[PDB]
Amino acid sequence: TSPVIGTPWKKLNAPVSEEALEGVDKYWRVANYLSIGQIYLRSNPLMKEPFTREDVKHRLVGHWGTTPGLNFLIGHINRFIADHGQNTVIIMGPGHGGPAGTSQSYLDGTYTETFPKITKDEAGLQKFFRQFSYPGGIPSHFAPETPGSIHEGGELGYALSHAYGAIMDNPSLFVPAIVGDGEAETGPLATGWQSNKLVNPRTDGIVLPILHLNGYKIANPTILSRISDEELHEFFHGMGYEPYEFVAGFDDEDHMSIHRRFAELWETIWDEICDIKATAQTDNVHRPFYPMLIFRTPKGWTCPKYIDGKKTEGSWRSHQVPLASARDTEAHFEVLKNWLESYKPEELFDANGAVKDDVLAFMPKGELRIGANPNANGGVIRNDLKLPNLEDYEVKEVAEYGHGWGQLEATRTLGAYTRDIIKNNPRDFRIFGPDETASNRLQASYEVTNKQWDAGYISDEVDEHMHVSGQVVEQLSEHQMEGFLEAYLLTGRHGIWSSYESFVHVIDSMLNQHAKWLEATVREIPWRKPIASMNLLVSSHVWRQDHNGFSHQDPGVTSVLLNKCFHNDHVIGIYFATDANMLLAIAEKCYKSTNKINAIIAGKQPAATWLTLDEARAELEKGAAAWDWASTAKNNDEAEVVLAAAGDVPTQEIMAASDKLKELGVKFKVVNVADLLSLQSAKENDEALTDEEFADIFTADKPVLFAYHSYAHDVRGLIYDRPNHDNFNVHGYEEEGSTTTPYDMVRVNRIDRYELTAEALRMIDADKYADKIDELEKFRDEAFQFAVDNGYDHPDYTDWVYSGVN
Amino acid sequence: TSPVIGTPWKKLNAPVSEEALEGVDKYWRVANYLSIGQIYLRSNPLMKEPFTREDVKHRLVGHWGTTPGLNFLIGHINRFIADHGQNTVIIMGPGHGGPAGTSQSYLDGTYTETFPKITKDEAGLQKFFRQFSYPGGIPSHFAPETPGSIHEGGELGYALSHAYGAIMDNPSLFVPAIVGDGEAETGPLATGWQSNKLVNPRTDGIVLPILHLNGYKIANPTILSRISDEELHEFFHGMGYEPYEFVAGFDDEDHMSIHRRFAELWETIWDEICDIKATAQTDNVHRPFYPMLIFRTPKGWTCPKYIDGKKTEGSWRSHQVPLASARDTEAHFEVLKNWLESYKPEELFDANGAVKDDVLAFMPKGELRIGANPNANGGVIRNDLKLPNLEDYEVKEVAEYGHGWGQLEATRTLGAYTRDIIKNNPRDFRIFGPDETASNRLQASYEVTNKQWDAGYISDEVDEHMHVSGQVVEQLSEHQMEGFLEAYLLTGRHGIWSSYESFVHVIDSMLNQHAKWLEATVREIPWRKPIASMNLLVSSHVWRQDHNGFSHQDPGVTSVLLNKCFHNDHVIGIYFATDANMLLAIAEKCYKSTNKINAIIAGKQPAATWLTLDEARAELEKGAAAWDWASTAKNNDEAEVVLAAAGDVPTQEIMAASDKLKELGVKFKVVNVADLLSLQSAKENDEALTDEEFADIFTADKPVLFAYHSYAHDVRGLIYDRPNHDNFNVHGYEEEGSTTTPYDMVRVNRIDRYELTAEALRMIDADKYADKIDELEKFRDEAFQFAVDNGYDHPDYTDWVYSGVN
Ligand SMILES: Cc1ncc(C[n+]2csc(CCOP(=O)(O)OP(=O)(O)O)c2C)c(N)n1
Ligand SMILES: Cc1ncc(C[n+]2csc(CCOP(=O)(O)OP(=O)(O)O)c2C)c(N)n1
Ligand SMILES: [Mg+2]
Ligand SMILES: [Mg+2]
Repeated sequence: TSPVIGTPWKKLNAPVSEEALEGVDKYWRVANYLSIGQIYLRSNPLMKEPFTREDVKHRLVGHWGTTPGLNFLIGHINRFIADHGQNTVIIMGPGHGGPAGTSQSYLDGTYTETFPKITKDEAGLQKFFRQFSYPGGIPSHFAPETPGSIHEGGELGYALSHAYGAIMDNPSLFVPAIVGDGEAETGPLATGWQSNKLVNPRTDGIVLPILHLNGYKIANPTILSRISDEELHEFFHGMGYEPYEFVAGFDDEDHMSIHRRFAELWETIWDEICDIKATAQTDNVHRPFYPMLIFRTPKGWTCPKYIDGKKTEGSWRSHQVPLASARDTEAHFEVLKNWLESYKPEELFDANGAVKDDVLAFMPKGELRIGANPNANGGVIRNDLKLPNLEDYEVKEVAEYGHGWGQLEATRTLGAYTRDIIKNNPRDFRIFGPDETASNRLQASYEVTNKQWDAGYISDEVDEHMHVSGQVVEQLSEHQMEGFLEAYLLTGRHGIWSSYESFVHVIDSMLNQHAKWLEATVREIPWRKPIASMNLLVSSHVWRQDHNGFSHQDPGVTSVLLNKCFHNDHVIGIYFATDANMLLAIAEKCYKSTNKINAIIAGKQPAATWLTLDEARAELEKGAAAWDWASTAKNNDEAEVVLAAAGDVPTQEIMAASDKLKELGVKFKVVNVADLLSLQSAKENDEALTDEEFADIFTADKPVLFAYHSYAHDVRGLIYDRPNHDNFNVHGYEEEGSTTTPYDMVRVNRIDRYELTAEALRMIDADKYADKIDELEKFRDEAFQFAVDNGYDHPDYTDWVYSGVN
Repeated sequence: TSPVIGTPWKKLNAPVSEEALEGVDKYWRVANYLSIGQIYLRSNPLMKEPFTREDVKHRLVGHWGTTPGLNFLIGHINRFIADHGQNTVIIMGPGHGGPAGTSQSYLDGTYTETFPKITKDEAGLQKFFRQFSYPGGIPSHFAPETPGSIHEGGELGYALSHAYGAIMDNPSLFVPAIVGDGEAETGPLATGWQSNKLVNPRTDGIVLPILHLNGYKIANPTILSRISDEELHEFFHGMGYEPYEFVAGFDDEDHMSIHRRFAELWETIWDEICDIKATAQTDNVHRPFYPMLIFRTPKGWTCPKYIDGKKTEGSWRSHQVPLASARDTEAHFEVLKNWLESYKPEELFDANGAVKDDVLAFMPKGELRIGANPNANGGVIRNDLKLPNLEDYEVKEVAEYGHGWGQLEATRTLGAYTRDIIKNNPRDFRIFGPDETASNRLQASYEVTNKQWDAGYISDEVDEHMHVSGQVVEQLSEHQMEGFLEAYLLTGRHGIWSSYESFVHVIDSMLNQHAKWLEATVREIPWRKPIASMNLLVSSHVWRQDHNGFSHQDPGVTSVLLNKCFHNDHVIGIYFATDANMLLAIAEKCYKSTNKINAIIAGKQPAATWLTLDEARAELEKGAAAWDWASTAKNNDEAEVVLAAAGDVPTQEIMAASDKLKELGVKFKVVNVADLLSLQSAKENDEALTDEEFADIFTADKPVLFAYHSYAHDVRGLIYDRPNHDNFNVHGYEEEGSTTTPYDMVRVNRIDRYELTAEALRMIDADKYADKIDELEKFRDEAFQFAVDNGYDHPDYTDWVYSGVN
């Protein structure tokens, strides 16, 4: 449960004191000085004479175009938090403005507790300057290593979705989301603007989107800054926002006047926020107009105006680093020296190098600090879910009528399980889906909650199961759901989100970024506590896209996911749900897990059920297991072939092929691989099953016929080192598909039961079984011709049921 | 060069005749009848008695929620084209409305020329009805098999970028881009709205975005339809559009009145289009307000109102298929029969089943038809580029001073080459880049063209190289560039686009879709002529992300790309530019190629040059080649190890390791793999090099040490079948990185020269070379400590130059 901190939504009811604004100005100066020292300095932080080119870093790496504006905003936000005691977490959308965040963490004090070696004196200042973007130091971007960070910012376009996710079910949290004007050009952010139609002011917090309209991208102006101001205000007001505009730094106005003006504007916007919050207590049915700030400043606002006769301040030339070589020429070093002295550090630092007390006297303290805020470190907030007992949802007909019984839809069991999880954990668990929950048969959750929808309502005939507050969020944008869920987990909550398989690639970048957030966390960041796992239910897979066809059949998500399994981080888990019971075991494991990305591939089509819950759990605790009941060989030596499968449709095809093989006297073994990553090399992955266990499951001499869900490429690239890998004959998706009957789909990919039977015969004796192979190959064509002639699959294919059903 | 067709931008200067609107109404009726027959009917197309449940398809597959609105729009657009003779290509954003497009193709006649077996009579009508979404038929979506299609519509959010790309450098082309309201929620489309700031009305065509605001997604209402109309108009006017609104079908108004009203509204919008075009001839500096149409209609507009007491028309329940089982119950069959008879097909079809002449008397003819428009079939327009002679750009210092000379930046040579290509081919070649052309060192193109930018201008100090018309387009959105380039190629033009490596994943979906467009084209669509290849210059790769760090280091693009190499389609090419000359050869091959996706991975960092242009061409014509000069073994038998590399940084590390090995007397071979797909299995890929050639390059017994750019997983999954695959020891990216010196980057991934030397020693004799291995492993740590202490890489690492430089 998200905690309430301080006194949320209080109006100041007084003008901002002059001492507070003096503190803000001194903070801005000292923060800019630290941001410059990090990029350029390495030694002699206080410029004690002699200050020479020796003290400049050899390789100048970093960004400065956005840093001073971020320092300005952060200083004013710090004054605001100190005055009001608001629960605040800052989303820094331009993550390349890393020095701003690191400077804030150093100034508020949190960086010293987090890293004790960086003291608050001259030596600590020297280390702090040196370590930025340094070999063995800290990253340039606003990184997980930085206290008070929940958004990396490497990628662009996910600041707004992250802010809105952070405020969901968090009524007392205020999130100022700083957005780069160039970042606003990205596709994800343009639809993230429209995310105020899915949050309720009473049940959720408040997001204040601060558009950092500095004018330029890297070597390019931004579209937003160059269109007319009337167009900008009209555009923002068309998306349910009330635009306020602040303009500074474009003339010779004194800095203290700028601080006064921003104080007044900020207090006005805060008054509208408090009015919205107070209104939401009584009326929360009709959507308000959330204010948003348009912050127009020159890029690299405080840097020297001209360098080599080139306009630097207020241009794109200041994005990465002005003074690209301040160590190679004397004129550049003099420019840098004057730039550093312009902030007058002699009055900002005491004799010992500590920032003077009166500079930070206005700073917030305790839990209120951005660095120490719990919503930044979502691990400490996180509490484990209350999970319903699993046997309540087990499919018991398997244990009575035998394996392979029925035509159940696999995902409905997960739907019921998640419904009861929501029932036990309201306001703490949430389901996302890009318009596809009902298609993924997860609608069982609607019995205990509603779809959160804050746009207009028209009629009851079409608005079933929607409400202003709910635990289900839908919007046709995978970026929205991914960002929402990542932010939701990063703040300490839990959730799951489901999608079509081919469309998960839309968020291939996003997943990667989260993986990078986890890999960085597990390796070198002990103080960042574990967060809940990100659960992605991939459904409506390639093998059953009847209505859509070729455009919707892309199983390549696994190929992307495997790229992130290195160095025993275990941040990735890929699970294949053979049936409903296997799905239950997988989901239970995933919901108990932490610091992982769990992709559960389950089909929504009517499929048989093979395992009991105990059997499924036993298979899952190893990752792959031999089905003793399905096999005909009592020992490894007897088997003439091993049929291994991963995925529901491949499992069905393998079992159907096994039935035909059993009529021919073939001794074969049957293996099901629930978890893909268990097949990884033992010495590479300690959690992966050992080579001895692998050899026990797959005998060395016996050929192995593997039927796989995704492309065979990723499996073959995974088992290269394993014993008997050369005998594996993997059959996977082969980029063949259309709108056609289910038998045709598996036929054109050579994964059907008849082709699998012919393959298993060929690994034994093509010469002995030549006639049978000819008959099977003829029958494939005859069955396809039957589907063409009569419009549906063959009675042989459709009516087939396993011989073990009682 | 894009041709001029008909009489572009003519005002009608007369009211629409009543006979034309009668024709439009009859067209709408017959098109809806055909769309229903495709989804439901299997036989007896004209409902000749007896009409029973036998004639209904067993498996009802398709979409109807968007079909009638598309039929309405297409009928009115057809009347418009017939009246004005405009050059028009329709982008159908809701691609799931396939029956609309197929019905249009059948009605205008083009489908009969394209597929002669589908005659225009009762038997042809029966075949046309049966083949939709059928085994051995045609896909459900608006597919490449459908004449007059350039956008699949499978994925959502790329209609606007495709339209804007289609109109670039096409002054006479008018593109009505139909956009689904649910599709407008997607991230790519929200930023595609802002694409009118990058097109010039004089030099480009006109896009008319038709927002198909039918209200609902699948089982969910849309955000756009539920916000207030004032908000909608304000939002669209804030993005430089003039919104016109049409509302129909929500009451009992007669259909003919709806047709009259839409005729008047369409003519008004066309008058504003013609005014904009006429103005652009004299003044094209200031941006106009392009009109856009908001088309509010009930979803599944003409279907029965209620089915099972559930609101079907005007709801989300009609998205895929109303009457989900019209074959299983008599009441459902009666509902379907009445639905079919409501269109009165008895007067729309003659005795022989041909659509009556007076129904299509208003139709356009010849090249003007949407099916027969050349801009739909971009292959016939396409003409080969005028390529400058290659030796003009060869780096000649290699042939004089020896291999490995210099510190040139690889991509600058490509910059000069593309500059001269633009010079020879203006208005036909175009460069795209998500704000990264100057970072990718492609700015040499600015000497002959400008960045196209139609937003406001402020000053010359910051607006260098921008102009209202240019051959370079920049906007911080990879979706924009990918869609622009795909549409540009699909209409017959050529282009290239460059990007950071980690961010190509942002368009992982888009690439896949284009691959699907190509694979479908090469296999079964002969009448679709080849289009220009899509060239993606991947630069600023993982090994040299000094400023950004861990967030920007993701080489997984190759893993996605390999998933699309099946069945000898050869739609994918991955090339690794070792140096400038190799890059020139690669680019020449790519620019001459057709129907491919070519990913050229070249580094922007200062790197040595190894090959002459003839040598690079010789290596490229095989894909992998043995460097005879670098090797020490004259024959395959002598070598104790083979050092193979793919990529510039891996090549540098391999050569540096070879220099250290040569001092120890080791006989080794050196191999460079320019093209990855040449390593694919010979029997799988006919273009891939044979197993005999592979064995010649890599001897069977000798161990092979492979240094790879991307993850080792994809390489190992590619060479499973090849001889001596078990001896390969691939070293690739291992998810280790930060902001640090270049030596550290390759050190933490165990791909540096010292680790490679130790590895190559270990494949020979760990026991003999134990002391040398210990010394190398100590030296790695000492060199990293030097970088930590002094801030830059070791003099041993930095100052090293190949021993073959004269
Ligand atoms: C999708 C994407 N494309 C490109 C980049 C490379 N990049 C890093 S920072 C940056 C510029 C950011 O522009 P803007 O939003 O204007 O930021 P600011 O001016 O505040 O630095 C770019 C393009 C990226 N991070 N993400
Ligand atoms: C990114 C993405 N997510 C999901 C889908 C699945 N899908 C196919 S059609 C469709 C509904 C389209 O909605 P809308 O734009 O309102 O279309 P219309 O009402 O005209 O059918 C969806 C969600 C998709 N094609 N692309
Ligand atoms: Mg900016
Ligand atoms: Mg719609």
